[PDB]
Parts: sequence; structure tokens; C-alpha cells
Amino acid sequence: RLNPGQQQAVEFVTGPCLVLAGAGSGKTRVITNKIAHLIRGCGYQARHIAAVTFTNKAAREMKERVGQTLGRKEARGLMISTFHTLGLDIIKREYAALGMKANFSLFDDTDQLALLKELTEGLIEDDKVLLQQLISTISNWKNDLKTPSQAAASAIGERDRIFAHCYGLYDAHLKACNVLDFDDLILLPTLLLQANEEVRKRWQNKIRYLLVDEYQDTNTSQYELVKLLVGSRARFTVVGDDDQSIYSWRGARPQNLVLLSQDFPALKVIKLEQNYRSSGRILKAANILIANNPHVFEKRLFSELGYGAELKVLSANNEEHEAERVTGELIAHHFVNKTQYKDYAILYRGNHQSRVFEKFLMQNRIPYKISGGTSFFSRPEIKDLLAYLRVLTNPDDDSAFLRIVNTPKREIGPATLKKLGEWAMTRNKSMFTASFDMGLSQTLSGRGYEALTRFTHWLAEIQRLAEREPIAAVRDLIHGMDYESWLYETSPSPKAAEMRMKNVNQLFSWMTEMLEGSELDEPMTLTQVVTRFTLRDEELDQVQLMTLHASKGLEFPYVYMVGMEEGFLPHQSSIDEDNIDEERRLAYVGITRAQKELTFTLCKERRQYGELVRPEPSRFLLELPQDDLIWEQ
Amino acid sequence: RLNPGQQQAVEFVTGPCLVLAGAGSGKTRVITNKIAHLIRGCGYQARHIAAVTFTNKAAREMKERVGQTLGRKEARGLMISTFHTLGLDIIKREYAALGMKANFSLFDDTDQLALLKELTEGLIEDDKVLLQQLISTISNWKNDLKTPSQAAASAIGERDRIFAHCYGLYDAHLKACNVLDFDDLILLPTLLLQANEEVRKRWQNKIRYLLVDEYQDTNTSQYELVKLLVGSRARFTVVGDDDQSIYSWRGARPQNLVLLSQDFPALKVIKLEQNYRSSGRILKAANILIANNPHVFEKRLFSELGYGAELKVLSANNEEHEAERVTGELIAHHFVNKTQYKDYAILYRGNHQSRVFEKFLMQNRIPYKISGGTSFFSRPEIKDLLAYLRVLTNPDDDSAFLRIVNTPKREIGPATLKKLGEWAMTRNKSMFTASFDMGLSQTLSGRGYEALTRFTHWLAEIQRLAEREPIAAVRDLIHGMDYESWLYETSPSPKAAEMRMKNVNQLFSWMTEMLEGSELDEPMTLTQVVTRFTLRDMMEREEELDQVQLMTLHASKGLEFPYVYMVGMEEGFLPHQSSIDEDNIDEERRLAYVGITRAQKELTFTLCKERRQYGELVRPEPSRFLLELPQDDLIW
DNA sequence: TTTTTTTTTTTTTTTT
Repeated sequence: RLNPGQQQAVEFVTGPCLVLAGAGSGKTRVITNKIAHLIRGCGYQARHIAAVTFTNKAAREMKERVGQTLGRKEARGLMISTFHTLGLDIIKREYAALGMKANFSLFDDTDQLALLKELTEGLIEDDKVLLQQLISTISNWKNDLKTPSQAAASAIGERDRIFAHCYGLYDAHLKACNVLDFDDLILLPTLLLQANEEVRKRWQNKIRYLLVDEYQDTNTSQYELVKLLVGSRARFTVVGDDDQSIYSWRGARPQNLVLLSQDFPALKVIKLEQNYRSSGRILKAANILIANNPHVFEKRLFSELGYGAELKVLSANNEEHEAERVTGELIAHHFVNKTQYKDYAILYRGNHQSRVFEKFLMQNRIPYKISGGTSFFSRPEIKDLLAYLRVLTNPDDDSAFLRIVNTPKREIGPATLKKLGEWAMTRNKSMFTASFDMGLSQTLSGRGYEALTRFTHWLAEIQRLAEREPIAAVRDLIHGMDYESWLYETSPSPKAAEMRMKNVNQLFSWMTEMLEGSELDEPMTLTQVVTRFTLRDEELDQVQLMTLHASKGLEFPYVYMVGMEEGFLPHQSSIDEDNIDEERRLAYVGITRAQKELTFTLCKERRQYGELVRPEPSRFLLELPQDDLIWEQ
Repeated sequence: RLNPGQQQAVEFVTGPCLVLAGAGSGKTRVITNKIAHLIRGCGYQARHIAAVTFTNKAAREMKERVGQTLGRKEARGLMISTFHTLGLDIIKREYAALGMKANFSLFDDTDQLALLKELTEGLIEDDKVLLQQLISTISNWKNDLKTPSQAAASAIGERDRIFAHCYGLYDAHLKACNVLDFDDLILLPTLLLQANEEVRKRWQNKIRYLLVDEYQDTNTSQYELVKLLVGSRARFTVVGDDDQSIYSWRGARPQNLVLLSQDFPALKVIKLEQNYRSSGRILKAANILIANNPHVFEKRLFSELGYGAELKVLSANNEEHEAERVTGELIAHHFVNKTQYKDYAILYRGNHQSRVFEKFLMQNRIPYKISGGTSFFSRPEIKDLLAYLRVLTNPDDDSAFLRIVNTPKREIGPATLKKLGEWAMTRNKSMFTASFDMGLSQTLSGRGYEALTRFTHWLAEIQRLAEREPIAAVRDLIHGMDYESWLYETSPSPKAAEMRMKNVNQLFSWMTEMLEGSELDEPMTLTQVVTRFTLRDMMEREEELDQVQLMTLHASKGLEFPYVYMVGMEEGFLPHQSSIDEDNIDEERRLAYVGITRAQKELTFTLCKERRQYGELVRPEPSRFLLELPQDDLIW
């Protein structure tokens, strides 16, 4: 049933309305129900309501519920969709109007960056992070309804003057070859609808009432497109929280909720404050943490659930200790409270802080998911290495051999492989094993049986040795095929091969520490050290492990916001730019994602650059309500 | 020679006769010949024969043939036309005998639907497919010479009695603003003709001999018009094939071939049965499939052409693998056989199934053409330009004024229009014309009146001018409002503008040569040039597009291809559920019959093994049709 | 340091 605010937002259907749903307030229920009502209580034909969101997920999720309350029929034609779906669908539908049609495949992300590489070879470094900016910064001036020259105007800085020119060639090639990146799909009808009234109204009448979720994420283009979509008839309901604006660095106009209030003054801010997920204690902290932010709309959250357990603040000594402690504490909790691996979540600022957890987690046969990113254990360089090791440990895994055969770079053609397989198959065994039967010698010969022997040899003599000197063996397995060189030849920019390699050491060193065992951890047979690694290789129980950003709009019973140091959470970059407000929002989000218990963690020391630094507790931990926080020792 | 059937068709010129030209028969030949012959061998005077058709195409087609076996003398001075052109002309012509102003407005269907939309808002669901039924169903109580009232009687069902009402509303607005949708073009003369004798005869004496093609498509009014026209001599020759009656849902009485057989004593069916296009296997198949359908008229196709390859029936797994195999096999066949994508045709029951084929063909650099895509006479840039012309030649066309006043963009606000209308209303006359009553000056003034007057004046001046230099007037009409620029502002990308523009030019040009007059057809006054465009006699016409012929089953209707790919051969789709769960499929049967008969060399069926229907899925069973077909020549 | 974005099917055909 509807809690008052919800109720109110649901009923106010007569004008430009803004619902300021605090976290866990249940917006999607409102929206749905708004729709459902709009239909059943004010006639307002289904086909005349547009529900816009940002992700193709929210999208299906919303469609799910809608149809779950609305009867198959009446629910007919709901303009539920992403911005981009529509934005495109406009371009599409009105192009068919002039009688004509369109045909220029959206330049899906990659394609762009790609095109951007060839576009900026000598101009700009062969680097990902770089190109990223280039991409992003380009996609910005675009959301700043600008031209590749108007942008050289508003262009202060060396590589920026460059990005501008580069930018120039981007739209250059695109306008030309006849294709469009994503944001184009918005600033497309946006323009096409402003410049022309004929079309404008047709939409204005298609889209009788519009609802928009996740409004704090809105960018200019969308913003306008929205305005255009319902200019002053203004029969809508935008929905958001300004304290959850975090993708500002990506065209999200923070003051969107305010800007709205201006070019729309009969705005009725209805706010949802009741929370259905977090304990009182969590909410209190969050509630306070965020009040240190210069605040406009007052929003003070509250739930009807029990005050929880104290927010603990585990202080780790170094980068590793942290992961160790968490994974450790993750496990205990879990054991003692008989819960599920998925009730847990581990959140960080940057993507690297993940690497080390990925270790312990895996090292402790604790299943997980690297939502925010890509699990170390997939990265080909490591998948490959794994397989050799899998082979070594188990010469019956055709899977692995089939994969490592020539991949490190020998000359064992598919023939010399399918024929060994074919003879191995009827002699009933593994390839590597059968790659030794003297009867296989004449089913296949030539130069293929001249590389297969050699290789399958090199392996076995190493596999032999690993039997007592794993490390050595592996170490030898490494420099042996000179994966290093191989990578440098296969990997794109060397820096990638460099990293692709760095990974390879990492793995090995892990694998080593494990074989070496330790003071309390009795050492492992290479076979186990392997199986540990291997297990890695959705209706699954596993620890959500992702970045705060990754976490936006999710929840989990137990959260470990790790790395609560200054440089890190209050991200140094931002630290020194005086914008923290966002970082703060960032934290506050993090925090409001946990529902039963929350734990913060920080490293007492970080390795600056071989130079070790003793960082200070994310000021955030301090602004929190100390009565409910429990710093360790 | 000419095959006997054909011949006898041609020699029989003494009474009520029907030629049952089966698929491939030679239909166009015979007609041309019969007219040529009527004249030459029978003494009939070129100016007394009328050959009616359904489309402005066949008509041009026919006029070409005929015209080239005779000369402009007997030729260009003969009555070949569509029904509507005739129906209209009857209206016009006898309005003149009555000396009245024919200033009504032809409501091109689009114009029609829209009017409905408005007139049908809260009443009915803002939906295409909906409006359609509304339109159609409306165009039929009409085609059944029925009132918006007697129709409520002949109304069973809710959204139906609704329609009747809406209809009431439709006919209501029409009759009032003085405009007529196409159906009125036939229903008017007909009535006009049966209610009065003086006229009747007059026409009975003008059209001394009439021939009507594609008779199986005749609807009531149509037919009734015929009857009237032909009166008692019966000197005529309708031609057709009830086995090809597929637009039954749009007013076509299938039983026409029969109905005819009755109101007419000595009907002498003559039946052409020799195909000359499809292989004996195709014909085989087709001739058989059709037999499952009931029959009052007995025939059987059969060509001399060699018996051909086996009718293959590719079973695909999903919505997409279907298009995948087709485009694939298409490519293959062409490669090793080498035979322009034009030789190739893919035909579906509905248009969605186009959406997936368009992919793979384009995904494979295969050029192709897409069945039916918004007549040129519907591009906004055109309907706009038309409107002006409409208004220029007929100042009594509010609809047209109403669409133009501000469109090319002056500053004539809806108020300023609201008030023109009111004044124009009370004084009972045009907005345009009212625009000048000195009395309007007081109901409205300020800036609108300034804009209003400026405009309507300019227009007047053009109007005045066109009197003498049609093109120069139109020429200045265009440049005058800067339509070009307009497009460049209104149109999305610039290229579309240029295109939209190009379209404008073209129209200009046709209009021109139409005015400038042909040496086969006598020159036209601009008012006529208009009525033509109004009928969308776009006059189509060497270097045709050698790409894929992709179209609906309906878009096949008389058209031939060497190799066809009759896709989506499942139950639901092909024999459409609408029909399935209706009791009549005979229609869908014909539908297929046709689709089949359309390929001449080799046919190939195809069925999706799984649906993309219901958001989920379904394991569909082959178009029963597929199984009624000769198993011997069929493959899997 | 952080990272979404989708050309189908709307589910029957269309002169004049």
C-alpha cells in the first residue's frame, strides 16, 4: 500500500511534477503505479504515456511490473524505453514521415574509440585512459550542442586544443561515412524537433504524459529533448535525488533538479522520505554524512526497520591486509550467521582495489562477481597461463591442451591437431598423452608431428620437474615459450603487453606464495594451487564485488566499503579541485546501499611509488555520527 | 496465330460477354486487340468505346499498346480510364450540362484518415490498424450504397455500432464542407445516373461499347455503375478470374463473375486457359491447390513451357534463419546461374516479415526494392505544393487553404484563422474568399489581418496570373514563399531537404509537360493537371533497377518473376488467423494461388520453425496449403 | 578515478 508521499506523488497528475525519492523509497513502485493510475483513473490511454529511463534494464524491469499490474490489454503501447531507444525511434519515425528513411548503424562505443585510434595515431598516444578522455570529452562538447570549431573556441589547454581538432575529424568522418555515435541519437531529434513545429506537436500529442526516472543523471540534450517533448502543457513527472548525482563527469547536470525548478516554476516537488531497506542506524549516518554537503532541497530519510548494528571501521595495515581482513571477516560472518555469498557486497572507488580481493576471495574458494569490471581470472594472458598449469596438473584435460597447443605460438596446424585428436579419440585418451603413442606417428607425420613432439616434450619434461620444483618448473614454463615476447607481438600497444605481462607475474607470484605456504597457512600442492585458481572458469550465490559507481541503485544486506582513505574515497584528483561534494554523494550512495550492517575499511599505509605513505581516514568517516561508529585498533 | 480462346474473345462483339482469363492467359493483348478490332473490323468508332480499369497504370499501359496499333487519330481520342477517372468525369461533365460549379474536394485517403482521427478521438483508440478498419469498413457501407443510418441497422457488434456512428460523423462532415472521398466518385454518378433518364441515355450513347478489366475486383457501386452504363444492349466484355479475387475485404464482390451470370441473360463466358509463363510444374501445383476451393466456374491453367524444377520447401528454425537461408540461397542461385536480383522475388502475407529480409539482403550488399512505400503523392513537401495548386485552381477549397495559410510560414495565428472561419462561416463562403470581405476587417484586425491579407492577396495575384502563364505562376508560387528554404529549415538532415526539394521539382515538371501537352495526349489546363495529381496519376514514365523484388502477396497481383521465394509458409501467417478463425480461407487460398502463379521458372516455399510472436514463442505447423500441393513435385 | 547508450515486432492486405 502507498505511504503518503508515494501516494501524493501518485495522485498529482495535473502538472509539471518532481518526485524527490530519497534512497530505497521505492520509486519504481510509484512510477508504475503512477502509470497504472494515469490510465485507470484519468482515462489517459496507455499509448499516450511515455516512461523514460536510462538503462535497458530499468527499462525491462519497469515494463515487467507495469504489465504485472496493468492488464495485458490496457497496458498496450507504453513508451517505456531508454532515452536512446526513443531518441533513435524519433529519428527513425520522423524520417519515415517525409516518406524517407534512415540507415546508419549507431557507432557502438568501441567502433568509436576504434575509429578514434586510427583518427589520432601520431596526434595522440596509443593509450586507453587517454582515448577515453578524448571520447568522453568529445561526447561532452556534443552534449553542449556545439560544433568541432565552436569547441576550439571553448578550448583551453594543449592536448585540449588537440582534442578539439581531433574532435573536428571525428564528426568529420561520421557526418561523412553516414553514422552516428550514441549521444547523437539524442541531439538528433532534439534539434529536428526544435527546428520544426510540424513534427514537434505530433510528438507533443503522442507523448501526452511523460514520466522520467533517474533524473539526477539527465544531461543537457536529454533535458532539452524532454522539454521539447512537453514544453508548457508540462503534464509529467520527473523523478530523482540530487544526492545521488554521481555521473557528473559524464554530462549529468547536477543542478538538474534546480534548473528544472527555473524553466518550470509551477513545479510541485513531492518528496519521498520513507526508506524500506536500511536500518535506522545506517540511514542516520547517511543522513548526516550528506548534510555536510551544501544543501538545497532538505531531505531527511527514515525507515520503519530496526536500528541496526554499529558501523564498524576496520583499520588495515596495508593494501593486502585489508583484503585479508575483509575476506576473513566476510567468511566468519557468513559461517556464523548461515547467510548467502550474495548477501555480501564489497565496494571501492577505483577498479584496482579489486585485484587484491579477487585474490583472497578466490584464494579462499569464495565465489564472487566483478560487476564493476572484468575478473582478473578471465584476462586471456591469465586464461592461457592457467591452462598450461591445468595441463601440467592434469594431462587428461584436452580442453587446456587444445587451447595451449599452439597458442603460445608453435606451428601445430589444425590438421596435425585434428589428426592427433582423431587418433587420440579412437585410441581413447587425451591429446597430449596420445601425442606420444608410436601408432599416431603415421596417421599424421610431416612437419606437424615435428612440432607436436617437440612441444608435447617440452611440456612433459617440465611437468616432470614441477613434481618437486613447481616454482622452477612454472618459472621455466614461463620464459620457456617466451610468452613475454608472444604477448608483445599479440598485444596491441606495448604498454598493454607490458600490463598483460605484469598480470602474468602477479598470477605466478600468487601461485608461489601459496606453494610456499606460510606461518599459519600450511603450503599447497601445485594441484590444489591450481584447482583454487581454476574454479572461476544469474541464479548463483556469490559476493557482489564492484565499484561504488557500479553499485548505484542496488542493495545488499551487508556491505564493506573498503579503502576509506583520503586520497582514495575523497579521490585525490577531486581532493585537489575543491569539488568533493560529489565524492561525498558517492560515499552517501555507497552507504545507503547497505541494508542490515555496514563496515568501513582503510589501509594504514599505501605504496606511493616505492615510497610508502601513511594516509588519513576519508574525512567522510569523521563527519559520520561517532556514537554509532566503532573504530577498531 | 493468337490462341483460339483469345481469338474468340476478340471476335465475340455482339452482346454480354465475359472472358475468364486464367493466370497467364494474355488479358492485355485480347483487350487491346478487341478494341482495335471493334473499331477496324466492327466499324465501332474509336470515340464510342470505353475500356475501364482499376489502376491509373494498366490504363496508361493499355492506352500505350492500343495507341500503337492505331494512330492518335483513333487512338488518343478513345475512352480508356480508371473507374474513378470516369466516375469523376461523369460528375464533372453532367455538372456542366447542369452548368454548376464543381468545387468539391477530392479527399485523398490520407486527408480522409486524419479527418477521422480528429472526428474520432476519445471515441476510438488512437491507433493506425484501428483507423484502417474504420476507413475501410466505412468505404464499404458506402460501396454497398448504404446510409450512415441504414448501416447502424446492418451493424452487429460494439466497436461496429460505434463505427456506424463515427461513419455518421464522417459522411456528416463531408456532405457539409463539400468534399468527397474517392468512393463518392463512383457512388455519385451511379445515383445521378439511375435517378435521371436524360443523362443515362446520353452516356448509354457515349459508351456504345465497354470493356472492363480485372472484373473480379469490381465492388458494388462499380458493378452497378457498369450496369447503368451498359443498360440494355449489353454490348460489352468484362474480363477476369474469380480465382484471383483477393481484395474482397475492401468491397470486392468475389461472386461478381456469378452475379453477372444472372442480371444478364445471354452472358457468354469465353475462357482463356493457356498459360505462357510458368512451368508446367508450377501451373500443376497451382492448378491443384486452387481446386480445394469450391467452384462454380471450371477451368485449369496449363502452359506449353517445359515442366520445371521441383518446388522446394525450405524449413527454417527461427524468424531470422529464414531470411538467412533465403538471402543465402538467393546469392548462390544468382552466382552460379547469373540472373539479376530482379529475376528474384520474395513474397510475404504481411509487412513485418519484410523486417528481417531487408537486413540480410542489405547485410550482403544485395540491392532490392520494398513492396509498397508511401506514394509520392503523400510526401508532405508534395501535398503542401499540391494544396496551393488546389486553392489556386479552386478558391473554394478551405481544406486546402486551411493547410497552406501558415504552413509555408507567414504569421497567421489560429486566432486570426478562427475568426476568418467564423466570418467566412456566417457569410457562407471560402476562407480565402472571405479573406476579402470588407466586413471581416472588424471581426478581426491587428497583425493577423495584416498577415492574412498580405498572403491571400499574393495568392490572388498568382491566381490571376496563372490564368495566362500556368507554369510561370506556379514557378513564382514556389520561389515566392521560398519553399526551398522552408524545407531546409523544416527538414531533418539537409540532404532530406534537398530530396524533399527534388520531389518538389519533379512534381513541377510533370505538371509542366502535362500542361505543355503530349503528342499522344492533348494538352491540359492547369485545373485538370491538378485533378490528375489529385487521382495520383503520377504518370510513372528503359534502365530498370536490377535488384531484389521484395513484396507482399497482394503486391504480386499480375506480375511475373522467374524465381520466387514465397516466405513464411506457416499456418498462422499465410493462411492468416483472421481468416483461419473466420470460416473463410478460400480467400487466403486465392492469395497463395496467386503468389504461386507469379513465378515462372522456379518456386520455393519457406516456413519459420519458431515464432517471435507473444514476446515468447510457438512451434507452428506448415500452411495447410503447402500440403494440398502435389507432393510429387514438392521437396523438403 | 568513475562508464550506460541498440534499426523491430507493435502482432493482416491498401487502387483510388
